[PDB]
Amino acid sequence: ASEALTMIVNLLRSQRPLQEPTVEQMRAGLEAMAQMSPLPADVELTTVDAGGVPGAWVRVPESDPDRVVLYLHGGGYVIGSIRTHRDLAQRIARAARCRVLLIDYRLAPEHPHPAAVEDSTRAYRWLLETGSDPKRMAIAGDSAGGGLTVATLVALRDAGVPLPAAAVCLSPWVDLEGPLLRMASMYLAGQDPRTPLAAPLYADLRGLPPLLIQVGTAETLLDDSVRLAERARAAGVQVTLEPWEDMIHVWQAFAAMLPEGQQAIERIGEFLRQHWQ
Ligand SMILES: O=C(O)c1ccccc1C1c2ccc(O)cc2Oc2cc(O)ccc21
Ligand SMILES: O=C(O)c1ccccc1C1c2ccc(O)cc2Oc2cc(O)ccc21
Repeated sequence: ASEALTMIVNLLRSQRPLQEPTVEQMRAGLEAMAQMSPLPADVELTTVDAGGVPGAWVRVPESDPDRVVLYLHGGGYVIGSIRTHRDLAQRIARAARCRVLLIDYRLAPEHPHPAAVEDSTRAYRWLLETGSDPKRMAIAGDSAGGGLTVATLVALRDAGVPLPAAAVCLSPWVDLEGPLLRMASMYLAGQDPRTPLAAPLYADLRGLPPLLIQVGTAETLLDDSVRLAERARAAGVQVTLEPWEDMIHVWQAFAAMLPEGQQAIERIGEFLRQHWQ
């Protein structure tokens, strides 16, 4: 609805994806677009070994150090890094007044399912080991990271690990079968595309903590979020589904230039601070 949206949409077209790019071109591409994004000078970054998963603490002046979001970046389980999602991480840290742990979870096709879930559960387990309180923790992720957020909560529940206070899905990708089909292939490596921890639309969602789903009405993954909300609510999960009118896929990533992007992130901050008390 804002004019900034039309400017974002034109920019995404202007980066014409005509030739089908290799995985390496896609990684280097996304890594370059992210280095052009300025990181505010009050953002403190600390690299860490999160129990055998490489990670980075994102901290800002107003971060409460006892509140933690484990943030799982999207990129079709193929693309993305601790560098590509630092701006989203630093904005969630401000709005939610918390530390964010970004993790460099193993990517396909080099490391197929269930490697991503093994890394996300391990990093969560490591936060507990090192003194983080589940009632002051959340898991959040965008697109593939949004599906991995759900897969992680299921895998943790099934292993008897204490679940966090809340979770946040930004335009989650939870149905691997329906561009993203090829990234689905690379993640699955022959496995059934309704594998519960790969496609958590088929997972048992009972006992998950309060779940915020932010999705745009102008995105092909609208139905993933709607079906997720239905399955979660049928399983007795406290779901908040926010469909944002006319918003595109992970519009929150454009928060620097899109008022709806910064508004969505302030809402993420509110949801988290509400469930932390
Ligand atoms: O969607 C993608 O796979 C992709 C591919 C190349 C560059 C950037 C992206 C996007 C992207 C990658 C990772 C991620 O976690 C989120 C993400 O979000 C978007 C959103 C867009 O509207 C527009 C594009 C992307
Ligand atoms: O959330 C948990 O800590 C958890 C994790 C795995 C299995 C069961 C639980 C729950 C749980 C564990 C111990 C306990 O003393 C209370 C408890 O309560 C709940 C309540 C839920 O809504 C949903 C889940 C749990």
